[PDB]
Amino acid sequence: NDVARGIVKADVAQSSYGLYGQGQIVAVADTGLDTGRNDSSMHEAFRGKITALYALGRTNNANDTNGHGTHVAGSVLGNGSTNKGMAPQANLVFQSIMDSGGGLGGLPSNLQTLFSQAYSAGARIHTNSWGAAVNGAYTTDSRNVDDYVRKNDMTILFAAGNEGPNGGTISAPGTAKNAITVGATENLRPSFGSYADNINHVAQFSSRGPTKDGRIKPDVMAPGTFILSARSSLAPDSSFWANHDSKYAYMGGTSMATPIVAGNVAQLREHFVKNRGITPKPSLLKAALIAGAADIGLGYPNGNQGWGRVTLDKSLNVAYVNESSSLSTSQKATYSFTATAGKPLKISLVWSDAPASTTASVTLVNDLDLVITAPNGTQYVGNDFTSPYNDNWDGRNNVENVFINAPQSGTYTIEVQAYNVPVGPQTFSLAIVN
Ligand SMILES: [Ca+2]
Ligand SMILES: [Ca+2]
Ligand SMILES: [Ca+2]
Repeated sequence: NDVARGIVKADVAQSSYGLYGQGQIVAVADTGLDTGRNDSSMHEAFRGKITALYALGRTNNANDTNGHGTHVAGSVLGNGSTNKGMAPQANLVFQSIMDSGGGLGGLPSNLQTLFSQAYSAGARIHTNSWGAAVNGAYTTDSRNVDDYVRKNDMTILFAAGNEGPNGGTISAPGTAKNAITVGATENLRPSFGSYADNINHVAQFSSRGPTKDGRIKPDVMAPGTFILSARSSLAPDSSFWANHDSKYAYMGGTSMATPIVAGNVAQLREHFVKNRGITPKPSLLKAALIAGAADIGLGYPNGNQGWGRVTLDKSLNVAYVNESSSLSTSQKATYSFTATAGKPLKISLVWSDAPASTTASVTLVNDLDLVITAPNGTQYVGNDFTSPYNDNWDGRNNVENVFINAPQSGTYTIEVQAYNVPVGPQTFSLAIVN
């Protein structure tokens, strides 16, 4: 956590912006949380900051004999004396879904019930380091995720899966269009070896896009190898990559990368709410993270890294549109942005799409297109990274990007065009870094 904090610039968000996630509530659905009691017996990283602790997988027992869920929550918001999570003043809703058999039987049949329970407890961010290795398929779970986000103010995050490095290995519900799906890059702890020596390396095991219908997943990356975080007092050494002390230890996976981003979302959401006067929609939080993310060096578009590694301080200050307009087929929204040639210009369009059928060969329902015009007339189409940048249109993703490394100082025109919106109208968010 301490090293990941610096990589994703949560350190700047905390030190220069005051953002520790105070006021925000993150829900974590995972194995269990240390002793499983919300009292003084609880691990120092969470004691006193738990909104609710629910036992779903094993009635009357939310403890963590595995260690996975405790480490994960610790990365989101742990507030121990050491190895803090990214949003150490956020409060925790924890839903224990591990069953007696070691599986995830506490999940309800309808995932919407899971998210609703968390919502009623006050959580507005819901993070899930779990999934099924269905090679990019959009399942019932994926559908329910999408349905829920379109209808409710919940930002939902899912791990990409650990089946890399082959392409098309994204887990469900990580295949959901409306979730923030997170892959793992390496932490920088090179004394531990090749799995933690280059922050611009995708971790070998991180699942890789595209999804089954060709979409870019994961959406973003964060350090996920040799992550030092809260160690459940009931978990054995075998659960860890390495020991540290009796209260913290190392783990590695997309399960570790996802909560780092979840805590960053809590920091980001706090910023909008406290400092920017608005409650940002899940689609804006997602757009802001994408626009601020760093190309780890593979270029775009790319299912190994998605849109890149979270860089939180750039996301904080984006120029935005927060679902303030909705569009029907053939309509368009127009904005203008004065750019500065000194630094790159990144514009990202995200929408919380209507949920797909599990039998559709194409999951996108409503298709919006991003069209950018530079001061001198040059036009760019969302996700077209090959020159000429206006001849390849995107009909698959509900994230579209125009990224210009050496922008012209001057006013850029931004169009959001409704190409085909059968379940309309469709709103959207925009985030602009420059
Ligand atoms: Ca490496
Ligand atoms: Ca499009
Ligand atoms: Ca092109």
